[PDB]
Amino acid sequence: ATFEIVNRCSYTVWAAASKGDAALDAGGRQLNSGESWTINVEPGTNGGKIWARTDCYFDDSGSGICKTGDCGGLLRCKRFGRPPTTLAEFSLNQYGKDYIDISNIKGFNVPMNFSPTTRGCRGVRCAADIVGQCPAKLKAPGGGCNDACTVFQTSEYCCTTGKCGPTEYSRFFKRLCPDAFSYVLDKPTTVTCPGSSNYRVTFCPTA
Repeated sequence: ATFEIVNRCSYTVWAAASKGDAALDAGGRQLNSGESWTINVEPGTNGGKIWARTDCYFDDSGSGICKTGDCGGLLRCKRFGRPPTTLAEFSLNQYGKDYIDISNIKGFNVPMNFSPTTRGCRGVRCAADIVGQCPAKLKAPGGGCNDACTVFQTSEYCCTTGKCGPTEYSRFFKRLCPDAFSYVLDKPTTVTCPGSSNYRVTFCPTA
């Protein structure tokens, strides 16, 4: 499957793509404002994620630090990134179907649109100003808006027992972005697409 990753933000982001134990394609790349990066993701990939990282410094060996989404200090991510990270999530060719979603379960750093470039399903978007509106206790100094599990580490926020309800904090993410997961047991906003669809992830889709 082909993913075009487009940075429409006015600032540079460092895109990342991983399935948790391995990079997807190169795993990460700088995207200046306007730049597009096309990656190929193997069919049948389960649990892939794409996200943006902000305010990164890397040396010539690809080692460094980012203020949001850092994946162990590497330009080319092999693992998932440190919250807060708006997440494009996908499982491909699962019994003939692709499944995509946007998740705020690990917080929010960059607005995002996640849309198919082929026919047969709708896209999803979380483009509200969540950082600007972020509750005081969830604000991340590096930028972005943390989820409550990351901040407070309770069974309720993290849904550790498999039973949990919405919270004041999850309802904040849900109010601004209804089409993104706001907590683990949120009513699913997953979109079902034809197997082997292709996609575009756009950072800062509106502004």
